[PDB]
Amino acid sequence: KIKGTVVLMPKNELELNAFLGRSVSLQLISATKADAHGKGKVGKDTFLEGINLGAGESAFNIHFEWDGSMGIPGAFYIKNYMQVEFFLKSLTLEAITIRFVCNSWVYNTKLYKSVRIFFANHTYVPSETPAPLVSYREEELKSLRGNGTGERKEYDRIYDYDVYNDLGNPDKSEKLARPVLGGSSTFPYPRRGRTGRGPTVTDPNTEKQGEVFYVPRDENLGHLKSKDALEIGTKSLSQIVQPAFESAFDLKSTPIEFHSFQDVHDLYEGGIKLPRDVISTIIPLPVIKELYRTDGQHILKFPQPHVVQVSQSAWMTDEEFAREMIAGVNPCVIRGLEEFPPKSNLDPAIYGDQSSKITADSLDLDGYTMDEALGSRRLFMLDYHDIFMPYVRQINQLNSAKTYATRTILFLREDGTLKPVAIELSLPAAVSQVVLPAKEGVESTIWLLAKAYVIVNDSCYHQLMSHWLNTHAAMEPFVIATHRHLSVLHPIYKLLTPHYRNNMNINALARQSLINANGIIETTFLPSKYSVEMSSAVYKNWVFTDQALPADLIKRGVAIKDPSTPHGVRLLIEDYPYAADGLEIWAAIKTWVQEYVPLYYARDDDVKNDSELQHWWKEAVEKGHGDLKDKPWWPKLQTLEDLVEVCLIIIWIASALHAAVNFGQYPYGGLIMNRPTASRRLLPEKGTPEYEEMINNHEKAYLRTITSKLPTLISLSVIEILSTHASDEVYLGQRDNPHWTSDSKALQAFQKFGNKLKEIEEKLVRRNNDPSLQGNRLGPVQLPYTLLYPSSEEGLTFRGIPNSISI
Ligand SMILES: [Fe+3]
Repeated sequence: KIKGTVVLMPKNELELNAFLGRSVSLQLISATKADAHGKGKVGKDTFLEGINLGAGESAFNIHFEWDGSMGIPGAFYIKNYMQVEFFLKSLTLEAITIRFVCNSWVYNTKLYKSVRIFFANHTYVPSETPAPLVSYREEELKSLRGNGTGERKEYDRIYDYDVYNDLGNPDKSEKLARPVLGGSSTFPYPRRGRTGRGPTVTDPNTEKQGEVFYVPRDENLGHLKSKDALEIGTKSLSQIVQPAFESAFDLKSTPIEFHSFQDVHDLYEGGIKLPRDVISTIIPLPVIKELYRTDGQHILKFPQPHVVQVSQSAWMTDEEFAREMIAGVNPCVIRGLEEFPPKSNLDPAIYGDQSSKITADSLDLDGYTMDEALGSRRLFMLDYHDIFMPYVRQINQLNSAKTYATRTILFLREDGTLKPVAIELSLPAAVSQVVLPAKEGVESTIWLLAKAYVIVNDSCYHQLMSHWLNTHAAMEPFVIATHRHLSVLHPIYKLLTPHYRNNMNINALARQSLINANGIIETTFLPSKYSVEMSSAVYKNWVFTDQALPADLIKRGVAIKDPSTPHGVRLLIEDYPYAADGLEIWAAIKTWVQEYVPLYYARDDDVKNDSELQHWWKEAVEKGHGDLKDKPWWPKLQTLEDLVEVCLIIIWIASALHAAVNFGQYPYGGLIMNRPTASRRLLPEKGTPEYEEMINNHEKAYLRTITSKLPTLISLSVIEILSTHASDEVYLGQRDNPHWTSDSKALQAFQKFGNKLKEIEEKLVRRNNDPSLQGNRLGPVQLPYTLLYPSSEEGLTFRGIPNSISI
C-alpha cells in the first residue's frame, strides 16, 4: 500500500463526511509499466477513507494497493459520484514523495465524456515522456480542444477561438448593433474564447446575449473572500449600481453638473448625498460596498486619489501634465521628434493636407533654436492626430461629445524634465489652431482647456489601446493556444500558465459589461459606440515583437540602441520613470527565461522538434491573431533564441506592462479633472457667453468641457475596482504552489529570480529617494513612482506587479 492524502476545497468555500464512503474514487496510473496495449497500467478504484493546510482546504487519507508489478505512479483518474462539485487541489503519495498539483474543479462523473486525469509534477517535452504516459498526454490535449461546435456549459474545459461578435445587442435595439471585430481586413482583431450561445434573431452574425459568458471551468476563478471577486464587481456596477445612479439623476436628487472644482473634491471629502434607496442598493453588494465609505443611509464618499494627497491643485501645473507622459497611467505613447513640423501619414487623397501648422518661432525652447533642440534630441511629442482624425467627425455628431485630434510638442529641459511648448487642436483639410502656454488671462484658461483635450485623447487611447488591446485582448489568443497545445507536463506550459491567471475570466466579464454595446466604456468615454472599433484600427499596426520594452523605446525614438549600456539601450529622456524601472524588470525576466529554457532544450533542433511547441505557436498566430497571420515580423520557433524571445514578450505584457498601465488608474484618474474621459464642447468663440464664463469662472468652463457628473461617478467606481489588488493576487516572482515542478534546477532558478526582484525593489526605493530624480519621479504632486515595485499588499496601493492580467 501507498499512503496518499488528497487536499480538497468544497464548492462553498470558493463560490465533510459526505466525501467519504463511495463518493470519490481515484485510480492510479503507472508511468513505468504498461499494459498489453502500451498504456500505463491502471489500479483499482480506491475511495476516500477518512478526514485528516490552507484556509478552506480539507485533507483526506487514501491507501492504494500497489505492487512492484505496477511500477511508479505518474498519473491518476478520479471519479466524483457526488452531485456537487469540489475543487481538487492536490494528491501527495508517500512513494519512491510524489506530488500531483491539480487545482481543478471536478464535477459529477456523468457530466464528463472522458474521466478526469491528473499527472504528477514532472516536466517532459513530448519526446521525453515515459512511453506509458504518451497516450494519456495526447488524449488529454485533444479533450481540451473540443470539436468547434456546441454551446459551452459551465463544467466544460474546452478552449477555442471566436471573433468579437458578441458585444452588440441587435435584438434589444438596432441602435445597439456593433461591427463584428475580427475575421476581416476592415476590422482585424485578436480572437477571444468561444462561448457558443448561437446567433441573434435579427443578425445571424452576432452571438446572442447570455446570463454568464462562459470561460473554461478552471479559468473561472473562485475566491475565498467575496471581497476579492473584483471581476464580478464590473458586472454588478453595470447591471445594478449604474441604474441606481441614473435614476437619482433623473430624480434631480443631486445637481447633475459639477459647478466648481470643490464639487468634485467633495466626493472624497464629505461625500455626495444620494437617495436612501440608492445607498441601500449599493451597500449589500459584496465587492461594491468595499468601494466607498457610507453613513448607511445617504452619503457615499470615494477614497482620496493619490494625485491630490499632497497638493490638490498640482495636476494643473504644466510640469505635471508633461511628467505624467513618462510616469503616469499611460507612460508609453510619447515619441521622439526628429523633423519639424510633425508630419501626418493620413492619405492625401481622402484627407487632404494634414500638416502641423505649429511654427518653430513661436516655441519657447528655453533659449534653444529648433535646429539646436532637434539636433540635441530634446524635442518629443504626444501625437494623436492620425489616430483620432478619421473618427472626429463621427464622434462630434454624437450628442454631448465634441473633440479635437491633438498634437502636443514637448521640450526636454537642461534639468531633464519635460516642458509642454505647444498643443495643436485639429478638426476635420485639417482645420487647426495652435495653443501656446499662458500663465494669466483668458489665454491661461484656453491653454488649460487645450490640455484637457489632449488628456481626453490620451484617456481614450489608454483605456482602449494601451490597456484593453495591447494587454487584455492581445493575451487571450496565447492563453487558448497554450491549453489546446501544450500539455500540463510541458516545460513552457509550466513557465507560461502562471502569467495567464484570471485573464480569460476578466475578459468575458469585460465583453459582457465593459466594452459591450451601451456598457461602461461606451457610457463614460468619448468615442461611445466607436470605442472598440477604434482599437481595431490601431490593431492593424500591432507588431508582437515591438511589444518588447527595448524595441518599444527604440521604435518611439525615446531611446537609441547602445551596446555600452547595461541594457543595450540609452534613454534619451534619461530619467523616464516607466522605462528606467521597466528595463530593470525586463532584464530580470530575461535572465529567468534564459536560465529556464536551456534546461529543457539543449540545441536549436530540440525546439524545432517539439511538436507541441510548433503546433502551439502555429495556432496562436494562424488562428489566435489570424487577421495578422501573414505579417513578416512573426518569430518562427526554430532556435533557442526565438523561444526565449517569445516567452519573454508574453511574460512582459501579462505582468509588468499590464501593471504599469493598470494600477495607476485611480491614483491619477480618481480626480476627474486630471484624467477626463470625454470632452463635450469645442473651444468658445469670442463674444459669446461661454467665452466670458472662461474669463469669469474658468472652473465652470473646465467642468463644462469635460466628463459630466453622472458618467464621472461610474468612471471612478470602475477604475477604483481596476486599480485594486485582491488579497489572493500572485505577484511576479511567486507561484501559487511551491511544488509546481519537481525539477529542482528550475526551482533554484526561480528562487534566484524572486531574490533578484527583491534587489530591484530596493534599487527602485533608492531611486525614489534620490534628490536629483525627484523632478520626474515625484513631480509637483509629490507622488513617488512606485508602479513598478514588484511587491504589494492588498488594496489601492499604486505598486505591485501581478503575474498576469488579473484585472
Ligand atoms: Fe487590466
